[PDB]
This record gives sequence, structure tokens and C-alpha cells, in this order.
Amino acid sequence: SWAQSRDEQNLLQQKRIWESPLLLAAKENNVQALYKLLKFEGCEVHQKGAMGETALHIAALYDNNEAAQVLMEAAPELVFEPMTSELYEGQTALHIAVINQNVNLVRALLARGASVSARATGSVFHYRPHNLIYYGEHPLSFAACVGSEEIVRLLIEHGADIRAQDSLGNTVLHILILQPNKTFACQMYNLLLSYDGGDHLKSLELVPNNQGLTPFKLAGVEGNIVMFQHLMQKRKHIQWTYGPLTSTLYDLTEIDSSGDDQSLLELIVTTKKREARQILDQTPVKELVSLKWKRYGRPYFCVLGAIYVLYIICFTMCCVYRPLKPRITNRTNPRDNTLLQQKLLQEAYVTPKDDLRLVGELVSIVGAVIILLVEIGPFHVIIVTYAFMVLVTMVMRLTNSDGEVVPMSFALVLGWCNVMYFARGFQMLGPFTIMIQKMIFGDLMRFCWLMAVVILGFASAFYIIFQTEDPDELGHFYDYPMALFSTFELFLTIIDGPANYDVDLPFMYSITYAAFAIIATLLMLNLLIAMMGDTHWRVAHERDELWRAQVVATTVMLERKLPRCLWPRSGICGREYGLGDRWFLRVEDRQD
Amino acid sequence: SWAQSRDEQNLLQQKRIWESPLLLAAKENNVQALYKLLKFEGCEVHQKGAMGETALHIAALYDNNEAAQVLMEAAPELVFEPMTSELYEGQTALHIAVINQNVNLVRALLARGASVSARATGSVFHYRPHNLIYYGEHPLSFAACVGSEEIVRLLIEHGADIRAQDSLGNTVLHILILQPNKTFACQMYNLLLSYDGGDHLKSLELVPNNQGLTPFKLAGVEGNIVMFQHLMQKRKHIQWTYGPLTSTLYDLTEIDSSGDDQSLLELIVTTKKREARQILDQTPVKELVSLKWKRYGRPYFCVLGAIYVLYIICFTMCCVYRPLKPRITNRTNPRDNTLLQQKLLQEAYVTPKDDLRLVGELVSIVGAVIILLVEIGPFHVIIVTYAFMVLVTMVMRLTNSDGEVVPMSFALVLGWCNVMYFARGFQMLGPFTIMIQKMIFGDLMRFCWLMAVVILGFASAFYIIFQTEDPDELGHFYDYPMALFSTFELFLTIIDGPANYDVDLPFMYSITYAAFAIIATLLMLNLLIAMMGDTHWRVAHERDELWRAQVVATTVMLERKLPRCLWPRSGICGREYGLGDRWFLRVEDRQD
Ligand SMILES: NCCOB(c1ccccc1)c1ccccc1
Ligand SMILES: NCCOB(c1ccccc1)c1ccccc1
Ligand SMILES: CC1NC(=O)NC1CCCCCC(=O)O
Ligand SMILES: CC1NC(=O)NC1CCCCCC(=O)O
Repeated sequence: SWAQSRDEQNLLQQKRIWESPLLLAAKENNVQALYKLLKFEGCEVHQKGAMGETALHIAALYDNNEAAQVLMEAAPELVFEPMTSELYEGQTALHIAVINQNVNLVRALLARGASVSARATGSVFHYRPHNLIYYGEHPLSFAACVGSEEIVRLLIEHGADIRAQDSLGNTVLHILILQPNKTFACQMYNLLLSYDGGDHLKSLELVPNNQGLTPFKLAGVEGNIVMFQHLMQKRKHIQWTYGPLTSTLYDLTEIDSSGDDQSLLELIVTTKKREARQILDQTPVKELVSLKWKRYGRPYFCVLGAIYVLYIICFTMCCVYRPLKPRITNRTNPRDNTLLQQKLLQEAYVTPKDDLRLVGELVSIVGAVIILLVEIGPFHVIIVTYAFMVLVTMVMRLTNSDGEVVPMSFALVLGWCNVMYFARGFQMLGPFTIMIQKMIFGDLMRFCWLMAVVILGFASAFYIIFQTEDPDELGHFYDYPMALFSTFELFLTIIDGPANYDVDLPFMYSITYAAFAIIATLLMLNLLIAMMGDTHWRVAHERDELWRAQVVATTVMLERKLPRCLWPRSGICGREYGLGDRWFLRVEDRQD
Repeated sequence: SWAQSRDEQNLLQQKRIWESPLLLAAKENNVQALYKLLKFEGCEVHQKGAMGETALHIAALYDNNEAAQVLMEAAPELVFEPMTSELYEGQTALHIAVINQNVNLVRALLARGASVSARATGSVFHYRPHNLIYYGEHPLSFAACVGSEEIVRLLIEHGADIRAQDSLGNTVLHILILQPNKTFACQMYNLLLSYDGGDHLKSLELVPNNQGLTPFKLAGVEGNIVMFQHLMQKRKHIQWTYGPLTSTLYDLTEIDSSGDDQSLLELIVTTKKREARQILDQTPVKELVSLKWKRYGRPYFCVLGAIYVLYIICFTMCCVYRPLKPRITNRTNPRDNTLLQQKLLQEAYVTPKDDLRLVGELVSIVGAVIILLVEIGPFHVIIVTYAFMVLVTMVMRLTNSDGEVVPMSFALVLGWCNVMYFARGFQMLGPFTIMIQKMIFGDLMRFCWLMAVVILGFASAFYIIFQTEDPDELGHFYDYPMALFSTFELFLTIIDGPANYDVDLPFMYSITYAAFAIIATLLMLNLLIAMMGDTHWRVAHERDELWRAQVVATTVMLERKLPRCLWPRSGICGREYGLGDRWFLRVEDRQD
């Protein structure tokens, strides 16, 4: 494994420190032992350790300015030495002093003339979840993250480029957004903007990430509210203050769906970050998305819903009124238990009342392909498998298979269960269907493994009990799978429970069923108690917040496909008003 | 839209400020640029902006006393200039200085001799929910709301009329009741009473609103408890203090049902404000309404209930004993499945035991019209549609329609479900029926849209499954609507679930029904979890407080219609006791 290699390598490093008396004196800060190993008896002063480290690298890991200066005065070429290992490919003695906030050592390293543009491209500095931190690659990025503002400016004084980016295309501004201490990073964020070129163009705040992401836009996708609020101050204009009233004008540029994909709204709903959902509730955004839904958002959803309501009620109209026949096959020739009246008409006549079904079946297929034309959570796979069954039913049609009902049956339930997709938004039943959206694809698929286990124990027993018996009376279990299906219904207390009082029931049934009825209710009551985990207040607020998320996700969805002659752009543009042609949303609020 | 017009107009205003260098210097407080545009090069000093504003109006929006004085010394006619726009029709430069609490500017504006009676009748000053504030129209009303007591008296010093009202008929006292800061408005409320004429008659506290509402009475209807408690000090008399005991005598004039509609109790239950419900729980009112219910309130409700219990049990007595006939029509001539024994007697004989039904049917109709005579929440539409069915049944009678049962059936359920209206009050089951009162007309009408959706998917499938089959055995679904009604019962687990073990069931039934049973229980368990939202403590207190509301609403209802020889007036009158002929309620309490 990779996690054990670094565990072994870190253990392997301490061995080379103990063995090499130079690195041992560099670790323990033994000043007298260094002059004994350098000036008197010349040791290998460029001694590479297990992690490709020098004696100075060890003298910097443990804050030892004395042992560092003895190594720099007796060998001033160890300063430029980078780590020559795989885990630490690139790290130098300045990176270690900047991390440990050793200002006097950074001062002495910069007096010696160390590199202020050395990258630490080792695997331990990569942005991975198994790495506990991520401060970038450059020494300026290390100083900004640890919060040492004295070292930050001290590095700029010696020629540190704020523009420089790492292997992931992140400037020093992008790295500060991925940090825990947000309340102190806002002060650090302003400090690095002060060293910008001063020109309105080619600003550091506009340098994009390699995935097309500005520092402002990254704060929303990552869920950093403190940096989102702080970055919002730079892009909002107050119009006037009238006592308690204050009408402020927000910029509304990267926070709107104007680019083909560069949009902060399109990144909040698509990302899986549970934190980013709180950014559309922020005071520049929540005003926007509320107006997008109250007008032109909510009505178009009802139109698309009502159209889908009629389209599905038409498909059912074609099923209830389909071909007929009082059964051309002879009689109950296979087994006597058979109630079949096959309703298959391969002919295209019956013109009186069949011409209505002709256009009805034509509507169902051109709508099913339109559903697929616009496709070429869970309600997404339901609507596509529905239209797949329509074409398979159309393929089952014109071939006239005896299994003409099996593909047509799935399209019934999938067609309506996808109209409760429109429960999203619309009213206050949206959070109810997002509560079952988690239920069907969360606990259900796991909870059934425990219920099928209890069934396959009692069902495979009840069949043995009534295998000796006669299925003609009390035939709840007669087949191998029909014993499972009857016990399945018995687990939910739907069937009356096998009870024939004229005959004599086997002695094992009256014992096994008593144990089944108790265990089945305990599994059902404990299932109800397990539902109480989502009943504390936050969970009622969580699903109600997740409901607004999929409402905003629907609002952005309708704006993309719908035309532009309807649905005007958000805000009032910067033309015809003395603005910068960018949009703006006038939002006035009242304090207290 | 109207909300975008003001957004555009506010953006359009800033354009005219930037364009007009007079208004730009008036906004930016550029003193040197004003003398360059007034004394040297004469600009249009009466420059009307986009919002009908002058240069002084802009110099007052942004606290700029320097730019204001330069405009007033070089043009002392801008002070009287009001805003000449639609949004701000009437606002002057004094209103803006009073709002911003610019005391030195108000002092300088009143030294110039500005109008202290100018109304701001613009649409933005109207009492609308889209307007964030509402301070009235007069400058004295602006000073009182912002809390600047120095400007309040400074305006009175220059001839401000406290009596003046706005377009809604509200004095300065009415406006203070609609404000958030109540703890500081009580101090401001006393300040404006001190400037009253000093005579006991024509007081400012007695000037009514245009909707018949005194400042005291408005505080109760609006739900302002702090002003209700403060206003109560002026109208309560302490009789004696006996250690911990203190018997106080409350006025009880506008807080009783004496006028035809001027009554604080009649306004608390009729209004839809959820806050006003806490005013009948206040310590002058709660003592009253408790005594009104314990005696003469609760017994009369039981009498009216017991009368309605017997009146409805009589209507059922007339239905169970109605005309008979062993069926005059021939046999089962339409379809063989028919169990009809029509019980229709158009003749008025059968005198032995029919004379009891004659007066019984006469009682049911004179009581149904009495129910309508006294009519010419939900239990209000139930009782009126019940008596509507009685007359329709009376019209169905004497015409002898074969549908004589359909109008008579509705009157059965509506007659009893309106006797659990008497669960209101009576005992502690009142809050239980107010819990289902929200259920029937709240979640139910919305929750059914999701259940009918799941039914119309599985019901329209089960019919297709058993359309090939023979309805004679396993005929749960045979008609188009009977497939819906059987699946509806199956959704609530009432029917045993279609199970015929002698025949062979179609292969799609055993698959579709397994999916229906799971989805039906998940919709039922998630419905039970959705009920837990009203289980936190306040909701138990909310419905118990809403129960007392409809109890008090019933207590006031019974006092209006019932005669006056019974049910004496509340309190002890001010005659025969040295009082002012007004109630009074003696209430003693114990402190600690
Ligand atoms: N290709 C259509 C996308 O619309 B979706 C959709 C629309 C109607 C019916 C079913 C699905 C959608 C589903 C889940 C999340 C967001 C959108
Ligand atoms: N016109 C009769 C009014 O009485 B109500 C009423 C009385 C008896 C039966 C049904 C209704 C009433 C209903 C709801 C709220 C307040 C009163
Ligand atoms: C073995 C080490 N030698 C060294 O000079 N630093 C070491 C460890 C610190 C690096 C931690 C980087 C990380 O885990 O993110
Ligand atoms: C555009 C404005 N010009 C001005 O002198 N005041 C302005 C706005 C303040 C009025 C706010 C009143 C309200 O919204 O209630």
C-alpha cells in the first residue's frame, strides 16, 4: 500500500538520522558536535538522507537556527539544495522555515540568497484527501496559508511573484479559499491584493483556475461563505442610505447564467458539495433566484407538467382501449386453471373507433422519441426507461407477441411516478418527495436485504409444511416461488393469514406462524423507529433546504433550453445607464 | 412590472446625477464646484432630476450640510421645493433631513422657515407590503418613528400639529404602533402625549382611525403587546395594596362587546393576524374571557350542542324508517347482477306508524331552514351544505326520483361531522379537532395529488393485467373505474390483496403488486414522519393556544345572538359607585 510506504519511509528516515552523526547533530542541534564533524574531521557535508534531505533540511525541520547557521557558514551551498526524493520532490530549506514560521531563519535564508520560486512538486504536497494539508508549491503560498503575514511580505520584498501558479493552475488566491481559518484569511487575502500591479486589467483576482474558475467563483463552488462575503464587497455598489433603508446595487456578472458554462449558479447545483448549497442562499444570490422562480420559472414548470400530465393520461387511454378478441386459441388445453381471452388484432381495420387510437399511439411514440431527443436525480432514469418501453412495446407491436402486456405495464407506472417529479417545486410537497427520493434509493435498497433474509427462512418453511398438504384447500403455498410471494404478502399483513377451520392444519404451521407474526412486527416497528433519525430540527431544515436546491436546479434548467424572446435576462443592463455594461440587481434592505 | 420600474428609476436617477454637474457636486459635497457652477457660471439652480428632485434634495439624501447651505445661501427657494415625481409625490428637503436624523440640518432648515405640514403622498410612502417601511406623510411622523426625540420636539416648537392625520386617517400615535422597536417607542409615545391640549376631551388618544380604530384598539388588533401593556397603564386604577396582595380595577370599555362592532374582542378573533391571538391572553382580558366561559358561556354551548345532538339523531331516525316496497319493477331485466328492492311510497297513508315520521320530517325541514335563517371555520360550510341537502332531499321527495338516496346520504355524514364541531371548547379534545381541522383543509388536499399519481400508474396497470383474465374469479378489477377503486383500497391495505390460488395468476401481477406494496408503505411511513413536524413543544402550545382562540371566538358569538334578560354584562357598572359610569373588572393578584 501507499500509506504504509510513507510510514516506512518516515521510519527509515529516522534510522539514517541516528546513523549519520552529521544528521544526528543537525537534528539534536549539537553545535559542538558539528564543528567536530566539519572543521576538524571533514565529513560528507552534502550527506543525502533517506528522504533526499541534507543536513540543513533536518536543521530546518526542527527549528534549529544555530545548527542551520553552522551548516550555512561552513557550507553555504546547502541552502539551494532541494529534496531529492519522490515524496518531497522539490522542497527546499526555505519551505521548511516558512512553514514553521521561523522568521529569523527565513530572514537569514533570504540574506544568503535563497530561491523564492522553488516548487515542491512531491507527492506529499499534492492536493489529495490522504494528505492532511495543501498549501501549494511556492514559498509565498506556504507563508500565506500559515498566516505569518511578516514572512508573506518578507518574501515579496525578495522578489516573490503573486501571479505564479502551481501544477493545478491555482494562484495564491485560490489556495487561501481551501483553508479552515477563514476569518483570518480575509485579512491575509487583502494583504496579497495590495501587491498587485495596480492596473484594472490583468488583475490577480481574474486569473482563472485550470478548470475555468476564478477565486470568487471557486469560493461559491467550494462552499466558502466567509470568502464569498468578503469577495462580494469588491463587487457591489451602494446607491443611497435613507435612514434605515439602504439600496445597494450588486454587480451580477459571474453570478448569472450568461456564459455557456461559466456561471456560479450552474456550478452550485451540479457539484456534490453539501456546503456549496448555502451559497445560493446568500444575500446577492437569493434575491435573484427568488425572482427567477416567482415569475417565468414557476409557470413554465406547470406548463411542462400539465403537458406531461395530458401526455401520460393519453398513453393510459391507449392501453385501456386496445385490440380485442374472445380468444382464438382453443380452450384451457395446457392446465385447467387458465383465464385467458387474448386481445390481439394484427389487422388495421375497425375504422369507426380505431382512428382515435391511431393518432393516440402516434402521439405516444413521437413524445417518447422527443423525450429521448432531449436526452441524447432518480426521476432522470425513470423518464428514459419509460420511453424505452414505448419503443419496445412498439417493437412488441407489429410483431404481436403473447408477452405484449409485460413491456406495456412498465410504461404505466414509470409514466405517472415521473409526474410526481413535478412535485419538486410547485407547492410545499416538494420536500416530501425529496424525503422519499432518499428513501427509495437509500434505506430501501439496503433494508430489503434484511427482510428477504427473514422471508427466505419462513417461506422455505411454510412450503415444507404445506407440501404434505393438499393445495386445493389452503393453497397459499403450492409452488416454490408462490410460497415466497405469499409469505412476502404475509410479512406486510395483507393476506388474512392462512386460516382454514374446516380442515386440520399441520401442527408445525400453528407454531411457525406465531413466531413469524411477532418477528415481522418487530422488524416493522424497529423500521419505524429507525425513521426517527431524520426528525431532529436540522433534518426538517436540511430537506427543506435541499428542496430549494432542486428548485433552483430546475430554474437554471428551464432557462437553458427555453428560447430567448421570452424569459428576459436578470437585472437591468449597464447600457443607457452610466455603468460598465455589466445587468445589475437593485436590492434595498432595512437594518435596525 | 412595478418592482422593476423603481429599480430602473433609481438607476435612471444616478444617471442624471452623473450627467448634471450641479447634482453631481450636490451628491459628492463638492463645495468648490458649486460656487464654480452658481456664482461664476450660472447653471440651472432649479435643476429637476429624474425623480423630480432639486440639488438640495440630493444634498439632503447624502448628509451634506455644506453643500446644502451653499445651495440655500445661493438659492433659498429650493427649501420649499417638493419632489415632483410619482414615486415621491410630496417629499421635501426637510423630510430627508428628519429621516437621516441630521439635527443641524433640520435646525438650519427650520431657521430658513420650512414647511412642517408637508405630506409625502408618493407611492413609495404608501402602507404596502412591498414598501420596507411606513412612517406616514408628515415630518413629525418621520421624527417619531426614527426615534430622534430631539427633532420631534424641535418640530413641535416650529408649529407641528400632533392632531394631523395622513391619507389612511392615522395620527402620529397610530403610526408608532406599526413599528419594530416597541421598547423605545413607549418613551416616544409619552413624549407626544405631553404636547396634547391638556383637556380631558378631544384627546389625541381618542382620535379614531378611518376604519374605526383608536390607538389603544389598534395595538390589540395588530398584536403589539408592548404598546398594549403601556396603553393599559393609562386606564387601570389600583384600589389597595395589602402586603403581597394588590387589587386593581381595570377600565373595561373598549375591551368589551358593548358597541355594535367597536369591541377589542370582536377584532382579535376575526383578524387573521397570528400575533393578535396573544392579546386575549393579556392580564386585563384573560380574566374577563375566562369568567365569560366558566359561567354562561360553557353551559349554553352544551345546550345548543345537545339540541343539535337530538336534531341530528332525529334525522337519522327518519332515514332508517322510511317508505318500503318489495320492488315494483319486474326483475333483474338490465344486467343479472342487481340487488334492488326499491322503497318508494308516493302515497300519504300508512297512518299507524307513519304519523311519527310526518312530524319527524317536518322537524328536519324547519330545523334546516332555521339553520339557514341564522345564516342569511370548516364546520361553517358543513352545516350549510347539510341543510341544502335536506331541501334537495325534500325536492327529491314529492318528485320520487330513483336517486332518492344520493342527496339523503350527504346529510347523514355532514350532520354528525358538524356535531364534532362542539368538540371545540367543551373538553380537552378541542385542540385535537383543531389539529384535524388543519389536516383536512391543509395537508390532505395537497397530499392526495401525490397518492392519486401513484394509483393512476398501478391501477391502470392492474386493469391491463386482468383485462385478459376472467372477472368471474378474481374480479378485483373489471371496469375502468372499478380498477381504480380497488387499487385505492389496496393502497390503504383494506382488501386482502387479490389472491386466487386455484387459478393461475398472470405473471405480471405477481411482479407489479410486489412493487406496489413496498411503494405504498413507504408513502405511508414517510407520511407519518411528515406529521412529526408539529410535535416540537411550540406546536403543542400553538394548537392549545389556537384552541382557546376559537373558544373565545365562540364565547363572543353566543353573546351576540342570545337575549339580554340572561347573560348579564361583564363587570360592575360605574353607577351606584363613585365611578365614571363605564363596568369595571376587579382583579386582585399576588406578587412575590
Ligand atoms: N434531460 C432532461 C433533464 O431533466 B430532468 C427531467 C425532466 C422531466 C422528467 C424527468 C427528468 C431532470 C431530472 C433530474 C434532475 C434535473 C433534471
Ligand atoms: N352562522 C352560524 C355561525 O356559527 B358557526 C357554526 C355553528 C354551529 C354549527 C356550525 C357552524 C361558526 C363556525 C365557525 C366559526 C365560528 C362560528
Ligand atoms: C520526513 C520529512 N522531512 C522533512 O524535512 N519534512 C518531513 C515531513 C513533513 C512533510 C509533511 C507534508 C504533508 O504531509 O502534507
Ligand atoms: C431615489 C431617492 N431620492 C431621494 O431623495 N430619496 C430617495 C430614496 C429614498 C426613499 C425610500 C422610501 C421607501 O422605500 O420607503
